[PDB]
Amino acid sequence: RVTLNIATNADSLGTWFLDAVSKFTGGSDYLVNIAVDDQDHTVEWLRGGRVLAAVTAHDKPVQGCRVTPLGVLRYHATASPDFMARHFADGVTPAALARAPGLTFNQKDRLQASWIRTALGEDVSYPTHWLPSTDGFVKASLAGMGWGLNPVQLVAEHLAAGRLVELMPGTPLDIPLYWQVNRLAAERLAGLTANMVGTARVVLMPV
Amino acid sequence: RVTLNIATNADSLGTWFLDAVSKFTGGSDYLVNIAVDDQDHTVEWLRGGRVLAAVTAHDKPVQGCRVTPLGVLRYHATASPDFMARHFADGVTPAALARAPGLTFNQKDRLQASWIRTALGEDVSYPTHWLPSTDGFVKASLAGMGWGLNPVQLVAEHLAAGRLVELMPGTPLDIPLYWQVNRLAAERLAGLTANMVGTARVVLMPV
Ligand SMILES: [Ca+2]
Ligand SMILES: [Ca+2]
Repeated sequence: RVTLNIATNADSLGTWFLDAVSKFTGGSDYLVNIAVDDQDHTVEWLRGGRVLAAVTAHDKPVQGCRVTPLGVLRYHATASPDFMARHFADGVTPAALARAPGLTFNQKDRLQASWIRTALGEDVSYPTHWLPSTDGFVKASLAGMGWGLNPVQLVAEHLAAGRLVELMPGTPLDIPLYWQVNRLAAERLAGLTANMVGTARVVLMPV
Repeated sequence: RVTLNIATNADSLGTWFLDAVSKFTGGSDYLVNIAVDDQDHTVEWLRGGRVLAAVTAHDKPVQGCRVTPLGVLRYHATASPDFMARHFADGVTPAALARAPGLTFNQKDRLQASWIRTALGEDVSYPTHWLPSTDGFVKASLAGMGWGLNPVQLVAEHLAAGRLVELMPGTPLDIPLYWQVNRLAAERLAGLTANMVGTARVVLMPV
């Protein structure tokens, strides 16, 4: 069998990516080698031919690559009811955010900072746990350990059930995603592309 | 707040680890920095003081560390019914395993190889997808993409419902786990230890 090297961000792997990839592998003989990038190396990997294709938040064409917008991955800033009670008893304020334990994926994760900037109109430096795991983020949020930005696909049911609540309802953070494919592999991998684009169309918000 | 550097394998992070850690953080002021090790660097990290404590399959004391056995993480070799139908129509045989797509976490993941060795009494080289994700492994198994070893905690309900089946019923793979703590931090972190050991007692199989 031929093995295809493909990159994805963790949050897509934790949601929709395998749903797309499995549709493709189910109808072909290809194997996949899935590289998970959350240190922003995808552009270098594409340039160096270390992967042939990638789901990335990077819009800008790696020179040569074919680029297709996939839609928007929406995140909500969420915590448990007990977390809110203990840390935001008199609201989500800059003072409170300076003391409440956040969740941060790694040193390149700007989502909580961005959400604060947008929600409160200023930057607040927040104390944080460090948790480089999409599924771990959700578990930590549910367990009352911290607040953080989680993809809507992983928290919609929890929100509906009241197991999580939004720090500030109606303040989502949207990250557009792109599918980048090495131009020399693109025709060969048209089936994979069709499955990525088609699956993202159903799951992500439209561009 | 003081931040505690703690290491875990991915499979514990995907199951019980945060349940233990959150009990500890809920009652104290500590923050945690969770390093996920699946390249077998935990021993070096402990030696270098880069983490203070770790859940690890390594039994052997890093010189100095206090070591407590936690119990056994049991895995089952699982695939979907359609996977079994397509790839193991006339049984799980060496010939079939040489052709069926496996799932392998990374180049250090010996679990599928070990399971084969044990189940069939010989080594078989299997084609594989590469998928360095605990939650991804389960999703790929459910999606009919490959077979692989998954922790029982993540597949028990799927097995009961028939969404997954065991390649060979009654052939689990057991990995004992250990909690290693820097001796100089151990008393200070006794509460964390109590929560790790107590949680593992409920979730893992007894030693
Ligand atoms: Ca996140
Ligand atoms: Ca596994």
